[PDB]
Amino acid sequence: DARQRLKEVEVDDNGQFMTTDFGGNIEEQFSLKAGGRGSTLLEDFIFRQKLQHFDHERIPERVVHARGAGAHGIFTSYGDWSNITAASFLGAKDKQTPVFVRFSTVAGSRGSADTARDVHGFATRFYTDEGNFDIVGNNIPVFFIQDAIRFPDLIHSVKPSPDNEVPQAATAHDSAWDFFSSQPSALHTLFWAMSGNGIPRSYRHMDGFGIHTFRLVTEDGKSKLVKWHWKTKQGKAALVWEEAQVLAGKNADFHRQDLWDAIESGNAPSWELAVQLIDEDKAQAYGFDLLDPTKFLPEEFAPLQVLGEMTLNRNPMNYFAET
Amino acid sequence: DARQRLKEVEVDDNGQFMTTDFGGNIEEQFSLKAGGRGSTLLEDFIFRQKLQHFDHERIPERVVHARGAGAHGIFTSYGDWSNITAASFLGAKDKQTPVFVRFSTVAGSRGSADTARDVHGFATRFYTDEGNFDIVGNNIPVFFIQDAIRFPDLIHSVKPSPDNEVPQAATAHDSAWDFFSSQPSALHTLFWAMSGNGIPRSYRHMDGFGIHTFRLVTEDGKSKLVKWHWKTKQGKAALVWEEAQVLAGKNADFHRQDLWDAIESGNAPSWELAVQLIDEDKAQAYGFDLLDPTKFLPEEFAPLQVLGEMTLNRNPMNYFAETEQISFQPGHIVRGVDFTEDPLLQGRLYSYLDTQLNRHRGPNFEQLPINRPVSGVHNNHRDGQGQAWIHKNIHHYSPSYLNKGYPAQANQTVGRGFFTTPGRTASGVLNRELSATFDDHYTQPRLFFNSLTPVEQQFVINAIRFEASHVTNEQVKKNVLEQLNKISNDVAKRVAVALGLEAPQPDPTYYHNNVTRGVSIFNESLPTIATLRVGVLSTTKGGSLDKAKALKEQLEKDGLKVTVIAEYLASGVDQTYSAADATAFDAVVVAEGAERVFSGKGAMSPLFPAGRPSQILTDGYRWGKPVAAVGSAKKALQSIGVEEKEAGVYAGAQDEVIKGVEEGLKVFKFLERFAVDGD
Amino acid sequence: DARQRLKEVEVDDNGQFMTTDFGGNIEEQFSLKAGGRGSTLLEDFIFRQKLQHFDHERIPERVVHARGAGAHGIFTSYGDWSNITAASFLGAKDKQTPVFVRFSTVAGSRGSADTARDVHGFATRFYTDEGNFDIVGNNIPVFFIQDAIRFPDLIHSVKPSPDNEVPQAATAHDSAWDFFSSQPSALHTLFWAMSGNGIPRSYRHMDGFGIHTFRLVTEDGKSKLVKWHWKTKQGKAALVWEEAQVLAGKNADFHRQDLWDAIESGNAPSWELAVQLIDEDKAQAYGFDLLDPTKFLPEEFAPLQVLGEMTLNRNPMNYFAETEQISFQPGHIVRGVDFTEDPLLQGRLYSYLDTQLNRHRGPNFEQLPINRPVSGVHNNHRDGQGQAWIHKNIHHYSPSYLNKGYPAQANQTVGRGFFTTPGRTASGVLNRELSATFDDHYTQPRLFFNSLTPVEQQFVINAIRFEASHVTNEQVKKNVLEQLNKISNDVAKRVAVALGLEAPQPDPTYYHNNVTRGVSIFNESLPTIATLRVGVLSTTKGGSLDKAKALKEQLEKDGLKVTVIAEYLASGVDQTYSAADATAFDAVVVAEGAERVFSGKGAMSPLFPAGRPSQILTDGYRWGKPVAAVGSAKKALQSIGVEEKEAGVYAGAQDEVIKGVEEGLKVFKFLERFAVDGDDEE
Ligand code: HEM
Ligand code: HEM
Ligand code: HEM
Repeated sequence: DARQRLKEVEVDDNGQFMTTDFGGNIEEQFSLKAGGRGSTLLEDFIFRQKLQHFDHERIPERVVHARGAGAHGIFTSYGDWSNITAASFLGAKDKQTPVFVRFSTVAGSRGSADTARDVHGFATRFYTDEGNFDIVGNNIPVFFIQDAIRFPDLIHSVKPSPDNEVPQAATAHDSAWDFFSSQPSALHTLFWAMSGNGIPRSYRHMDGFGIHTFRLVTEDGKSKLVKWHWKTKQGKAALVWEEAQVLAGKNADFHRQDLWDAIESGNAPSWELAVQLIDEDKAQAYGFDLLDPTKFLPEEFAPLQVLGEMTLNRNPMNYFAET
Repeated sequence: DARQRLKEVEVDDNGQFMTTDFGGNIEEQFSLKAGGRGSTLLEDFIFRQKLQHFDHERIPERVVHARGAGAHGIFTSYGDWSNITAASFLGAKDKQTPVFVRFSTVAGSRGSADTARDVHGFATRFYTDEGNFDIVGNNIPVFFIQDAIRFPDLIHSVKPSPDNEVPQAATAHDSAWDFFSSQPSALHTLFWAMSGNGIPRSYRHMDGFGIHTFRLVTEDGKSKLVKWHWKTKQGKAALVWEEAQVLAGKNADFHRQDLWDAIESGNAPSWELAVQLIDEDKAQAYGFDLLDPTKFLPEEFAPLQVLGEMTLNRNPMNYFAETEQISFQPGHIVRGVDFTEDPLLQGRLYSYLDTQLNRHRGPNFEQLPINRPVSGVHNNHRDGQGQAWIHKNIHHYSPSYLNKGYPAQANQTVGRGFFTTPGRTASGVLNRELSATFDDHYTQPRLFFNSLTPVEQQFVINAIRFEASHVTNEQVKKNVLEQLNKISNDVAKRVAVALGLEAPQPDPTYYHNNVTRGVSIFNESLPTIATLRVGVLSTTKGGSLDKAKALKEQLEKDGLKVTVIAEYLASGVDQTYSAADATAFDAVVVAEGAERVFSGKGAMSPLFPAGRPSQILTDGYRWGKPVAAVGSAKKALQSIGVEEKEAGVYAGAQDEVIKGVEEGLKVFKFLERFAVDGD
Repeated sequence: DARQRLKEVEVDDNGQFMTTDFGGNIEEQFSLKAGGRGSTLLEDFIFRQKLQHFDHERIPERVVHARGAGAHGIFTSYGDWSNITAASFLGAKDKQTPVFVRFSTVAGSRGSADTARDVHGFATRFYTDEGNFDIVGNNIPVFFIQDAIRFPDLIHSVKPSPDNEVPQAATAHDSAWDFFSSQPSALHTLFWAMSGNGIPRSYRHMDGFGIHTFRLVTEDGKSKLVKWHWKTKQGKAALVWEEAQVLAGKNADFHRQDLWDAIESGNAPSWELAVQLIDEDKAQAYGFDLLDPTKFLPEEFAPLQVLGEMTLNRNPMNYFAETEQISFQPGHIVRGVDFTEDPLLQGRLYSYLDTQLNRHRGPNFEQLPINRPVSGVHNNHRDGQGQAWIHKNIHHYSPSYLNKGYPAQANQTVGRGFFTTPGRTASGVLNRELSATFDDHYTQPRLFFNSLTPVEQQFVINAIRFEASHVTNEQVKKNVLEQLNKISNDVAKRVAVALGLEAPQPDPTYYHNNVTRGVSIFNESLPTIATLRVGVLSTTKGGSLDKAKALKEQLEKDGLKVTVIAEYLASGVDQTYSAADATAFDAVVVAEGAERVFSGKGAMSPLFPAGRPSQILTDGYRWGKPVAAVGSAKKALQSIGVEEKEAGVYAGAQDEVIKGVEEGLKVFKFLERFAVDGDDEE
C-alpha cells in the first residue's frame, strides 16, 4: 500500500457519538435558544465551534495549476544507476519508492473545467529514503518564457482580464495573444497547447516532461546533463475542440473522474521514467542552448534511456488533506 | 457616479516608469546573473519583490457563493417612509444612496460555470449616511434548513464528495439527495432550484429576496415585520437545462459577461425594492410561522409595497479589489431595522463576521475601500493586522475623564444610535429545540408546484428526473420518492418513471389545490427586449452579408445586440461559425442566401466543425428560442424539419421577420416545443 | 513637519458619537441580554464586532530586535555628492528628506527592559524622491558571524533556552557562551557588547553603523566601497552594569521615554551621516577583507567624511501603526547605491523581505502608511491580502502592445532606474565555503580592547566575569577561557580569577599593542548637557522646598530636566521618595535642610521605604554620577561616608553647586570610583 504511512492519521467515525473538537459527546442539530421561539444564545459553544470550523474551511488555491487531481503509487527502478547518479531511489534493480502525482491545467481556478484547452501539469513526488524528490513537470516539453522574472507577465496575460475577470480558463482573449505576439519566445509552447497536447483524452494519456536540463551526479562528482521524460504506457490520446467544449459543461470533472475510475477498477495507469543524457561539453552542440527551456532536444540526437516505471494504484482518502 | 468615493485609491500607470513596491524605478524583465549563462543571484531584490507579490496574490474563496460578479449603482427612495422605519436611506423622497450588488451561485468554486443549476445569491450593500446596510439575499424566497447549526451539513452534502472532489457545482449526486430526503425541510428550496430559478437567463432577470422576516422600527420603537423583495424591471427569464449544460462549456462567464455588457452599453438594469409589512400579532396568522425561513408569505395576504428603485450603472475597475474583496454581512444593520428570532438568521450573524477572518486574514477588512462606509468611523478599536489609520485619541477607552467622553454613547434617544426593538421579550426554558410551528415541510412545496404553468411544472419534474437518476444508491432514491409523494402523488409517479421505481400510493395529508401569484417565470412575457441577443447566420459568398447588415441595423434600432456570423471575419462579420453557438443568443435568424451553409459543400468547410450552422439553428429551435429565416433562407428551416406554421418560427421578407422575431423575444421561450407527461 | 504625509490617514474622534467599524452610531457598554438577568444574545452584533477587533489586536513581534522605539525626523544633505553617488537624497546642498528611525535591543521580546545588556539596533529609513532607502544598522560596527546562513544558530543560542524559556534579554547563560567559544568570529562583537556599547545611556547617546561595506555608484557607473557611520551630536555615554540592572526593574521604558521626552521638550537629537570611502582595488589592503563583517576599518586608514545631518523631531501619534508596523529592509536600495559580496549582507536581503510575510500576514505591507514611499508606485503587481488600491491599467504585464509599453522599463540610461555596479564580476567555482581572508578572529578584538581607557577595560573584564560566571558547564567556561586567551593573556587571567580557573599560558599568535581612535566612550566628555536629568532631594518640613525650587529654576536655564523629590506631592514637588530612584537621574543634589531625611526621625516614615533618601544618594555616588549637597545638606554626604572634596562631589552654596554639577555632567561618569585589578593588593 503506497498510502501505508498515512494510516496513523486516519480517523474513523463509524459507530461513534458526535463530539466537539476538544472532545466530549454532543448534539449539534439545534441551536440553544432563550425560549421556544427565542434568540440564539452566545453561550452555545457547540454552535460556534462547529460553525467556526466551517467558516474557516477554505485555503487559497494555488496561484497556477489550481485545478487538478492526484493519486498515490509506487516507482520501481529497472537498474543500479550509480554509474550516472548517486540518487538513492535509482540505486538498485527493483528498488521501490512511494510516489504521489498531481495532474492539472494551468490557467483556470479551482472549479474550472478539466477539458479547457491548456498546458497540463504533471508533478511527481518520490518519497525516497534520502528525502523527497519532486519532478514538477508539464505535459509539454517546452515553456513559454526564458527567464523566471517574466512568469507574472505570462500568467497575468493568460488569466482573466482584471477588470471583469473574463474569460475563465482560456487563452482566447486579447491580452493572451498580445503577450504571445509581444514575447515571441512563447510561440513554441503556444503551438503545443494549440495541438492535441492542449486537450488530452485523460491524465493517463499524457506524456510528462521536466522541461529544464538538470544534472545527474555520481558519488565522485562526475555530472551529466539530463532531461526527464514520462512515457505513458496507455498511449497518448486527445479530443477535438468542439467536443472538449461540450464536455466542459456536461462534465467539468471528466479527467479526475477518469483517473479515479481507472485506479478503483484495478486498471492502474503506468509511465516509464526515461532520460536523455548529454555530456557537459555538448550543452551548446545541438543547434540551441540546453539552458534554454523554450527548446527540446530532438530524440534523433539523444535517445531516451529507461530508468524505471511508476504505477498509480491508490486513490486518496480525503481529497483536501492529500491532493 | 456611484464609484466617486473610490477615486482617491485609484492608481494610474499611464506614462509611468516601472517601480518596486517601495519606490525607485526598475527594469524587471531579466534576472541578475553571475556571468553570461550564470545562476541567478540572491541579491536580485527586483526579482524577489516582483515574484513574492505574485506568489501571494490569491486569498481563500468564499466558503459558499464563491462564483459571482458585481457592480456599483444608485438606490433612490420613492418616499419619506418615516411612518414605517427610522432607516435614514428611506427617509426622504428622491433620496439617493450608492450601492454595490454581487450576484452568485452557491455550491461551485471560483471558475465554475455561471449556468450551473443552483440557488443564486443577490447581495446588496447600501452605503447609507448612517452606516452600511446589507440585504444579503437569494433569488429564491425560502431556504433549505430551519436552524443555522445545520448549514455545514447542507453545504457538505451539496459540495463535491470529499474523497475525490466530484462533482463540481452540482446537486446531482448521492450525498445531496441523501440530505434532501433525510432533512425534508429542504424540499421547498429544492423545488425552486429545480424550477427556472435554478437556471436564470441572467442576473438582470432575477427577483431577489431577503428570505428572513426582519423588523422595521420607527423612532419611538414601534415595529413591523417585513420581507424584502427586489422586483426586476427586466422581467424574470430562464434557460432550459439542456441549453444551460452546453452554455456552461461554451461560456462559463455567460452571466458576468451579460451584466458587464449591459452596463457598458448604457442599458443599466434596475430593480424596485418592495416590502411585505405584517403587524407583530400576525406572525403566525397565515398557516405557518413567519420565523420559519422555509416558508414565504403569499402575496394574497400582504401585497408588495414599492419603496424605491436601484439601478446598477457602474462596472468595477478592478474585479479583485472590489468584487472579490467585498465582505457582506446580515449583521450590517442600521437604525430603523432589527432582527427576528429566525433561528437561521440568528446564526448567520455570527458566521459572516467570523468567516471574514479567514478570507481576509485579519480583523481590519472593513478598512478596505470597497468595505468602508461613507458615514464615518469613530470608536476605540486599535491595532490589528494591516491597520490603515493613525488614531488621534490617546484615551482609547470608555468611560473616561481624559477623553472628555468622546467618542460618546448613542442610543434610541440621543445620537441616532442603533437600538433593539423595545418590545421584544424572551420567555420559556433555554432549549435546543425548534418550535412545533416549524413542522410542516410539504404544504408550501405543493403550493409552489401548483402555481406554475403545465410545461413549467414539467421542467421541475425533468430536473428531478435528471438529478435523481445520478444517485447510485437505490434506497436513497426510494427515500426521495417517499418524500416527493408527500407533496404530490403525481409528481412522485412522474419522477418514479425515470428511476424505474413503482408509483407509490397516495399520501394525502398535505395535498391541496391552492395557488399563489408571483412565483412563475414562464407565465409572463418580458416587459422589454433591450439587450437581448440576435444571432444572424450568414455567409461570405454572394450577397448575403449586405442583407445581414441591413437586418442588423434594423434590429439594433430596438435595442438588440446583433451578431452577424459567417465562415470568416469578412467586413461586417462579428463572429465565425467556429466560435459561434446558439447558447449565446436569444434568437437565431438565417440571413437570405445563407441556406448554402446548411447542406452540400457549403456545410463542409475546414473553417468550422461539420454541421455547425445547422447545429446552431437546431439548438436554437429545440431550446425554445424565436427562430427565423429571410426569403430563400427558409430552405434552412426546412433542412431541419421546422415549419413556418409554428409558434416562434418566422419566415418571409425582412420586415416581417424583424417584427416576428421582436415579438417572439417578449415571449422569450416557446413552450410549445417541450413534451409533457401524457399529452 | 516630517509626519505631514501621514495626516491623510489620521482619525479624530473628539466630538463624535461611537460607531461600529462599518458605520452607524451605537452604544457599546452593555451586552444584549434575554431578560434582566439573562444570557447574552448571539444577535448582539455590536458586542462581537467590538470584541473581535480586540481579540485580533496582536501581530507577531519582530524575530529579533522586538524591543524598541522610534521617531520621525528630517535628514539634510550638506552638499551635492554626485561626484561619489547618484543617490538623489545626497544630490544637492541643503536637500531635505523625511526619515524614520527605530532603535532597539536584539534578544529580548517585546516587553523586556531597555537597559538589558545587548547590541542595539539603529535603523533609518530615508523617504527619498527615488524610493525608500534604509540603512539597517547597529550601535556596534561589527557583527558576530561571517555568513548569513549562521544567523539562526547565533540567535537561538543567545535567546532563552528552549525548554523553560530562561533567561530573558541576556547572554549570561550556557548556550550563548557555548556558541561564542565554539564560533570564534563572535568574539569581536562580544567585546563591544561587554563594553559601554552594551548599556548605553540613551538612544541619543549612541553612534550607528551600517557594518557592511556597501558601494556608492555614480551616473556613469564608477563605484567606491563605503562604510556608513552615524555620529551622535549628543556624545556617546554609557551606564554601569549594576546600575543598568536596577534600572531594568525601576523603569523598563527608560530609553523610549528618554527619546520621547527629548523630542517633546524641543531638544531634538541629531547625528551626522559620515562615510569611509575605499577604492575597489583596495578591498583587501588594510589587513583584512572588507567583505568581512566581523572587521571595522580603523579611521587612521580612512577618515570619516561627513555628508549630512539627521534630526529626529516628531514623535509618533500611534506607536502601533507607526513604530510597531514599520518594516525595514537592507534590500530597500536606490539608484546610486549597490551591495557587496559580504556573505552576511547577502542573506539579509532575502531574510527581511520574507519575514514581513510573517509579521504582516500578506504581501501588501508596503501599502501601510508608515511603509509607503513618497515617490510613487507603478507596476503590474495586483491582488494579495489586504490590497488597498484599485489599479486602472487592465494590461498588467510586459511586454505589451495594448498598454503602449507602460509602465515602462527603467535602467542606467533611461528613467533613472536602479542598476548593478557595471564592473562587478564573478569568478571561480560554485562553493559552500568562506574566503580564507576571513580567518583572523582575534586581532581586531585585541585592537578594540587596547583602545579603551583602563577603567573602561575593567568594565569589559567585569562584564565577562559577570556573564561567564552564570555558565554552569565547566568545560564551556574552559572553552571561553582558551578563546579569550587568544586575544589577550591578561584578559584571560583576570577573567579566570572570577571563574576559579587556572591562569592559562600565553598564546601569542594574535597579540599586539596597536590602538585606534573612535571606539572609546569614557575618554571624552559630552559636548552638551541639555536634557540631562537632576534629582533634587528635598523635604516638606522647613524651608527646603523653597530653596529646592530656586535650585531647579537656575538648573533649568541650562537645559536640564530637574525633578524635586520629597515625602509627598507638596507644592513644587515633582515626585515622591516612594516613587524615586537614582537610576532616573544623571546627577543627585541634596537641597539644604533635606539632611533631616538621611538619619533619625525623618528617615523612618510610612510615606517611603526605609532608607530610601540614603539609598538614592548612595546609588548615585557608587554608580559614578555627579552628586552634591547645598549648605547644611553636607551632612547627608557625611552620613553615607562621602567626602566633600572627592572628584564629582560638590558641596557649598547654591551657585557653586550648580556650577560644579553642570561641569560634572559633562564628565558624566566619575571613573575614580571603580577599582581595577591590582588595587586591593597588600
Ligand atoms: C518549466 C516550467 C514550469 C513547469 C513545468 C511548471 C509546472 C508546475 C506545476 C505542475 C505546478 C502544479 C503542481 C501541483 O500540482 O501542485 C506548478 C505550480 C506553481 N508554479 Fe510552476 N511551472 C513552470 C514554471 C514556473 C515559474 C517560472 C514559476 C515562478 C517563477 C512558477 C511558479 C509556480 C507556483 C508559485 C506554483 C504554485 C505551487 C503551489 O502553490 O504549491 N512556475 N507549476
Ligand atoms: C436565508 C438564508 C441565506 C441567504 C439568503 C444567504 C445568502 C448568501 C449570499 C448572497 C452570499 C454571498 C455574499 C456575496 O456575494 O459576497 C452568502 C455567503 C456566505 N454565507 Fe450565506 N445565505 C443564507 C444562509 C447562510 C447560513 C445559514 C450561513 C451560516 C450559518 C451562511 C454563511 C455564509 C458564509 C460564511 C458566506 C461567505 C461570506 C464571505 O466570505 O464573505 N449563509 N450567503
Ligand atoms: C550587520 C548585520 C546586521 C545588522 C546591522 C542588523 C540589524 C537589524 C536591525 C536594526 C533590526 C531591527 C529593525 C527595526 O528596528 O525594525 C533587524 C531586524 C531583523 N534582522 Fe537584522 N541585522 C543584522 C544581521 C541579520 C542577519 C544576518 C539576518 C538574517 C539572515 C537578520 C535578520 C533580521 C530579521 C528577520 C529582522 C526582523 C525584521 C522585521 O521583522 O521587520 N539580521 N536587524
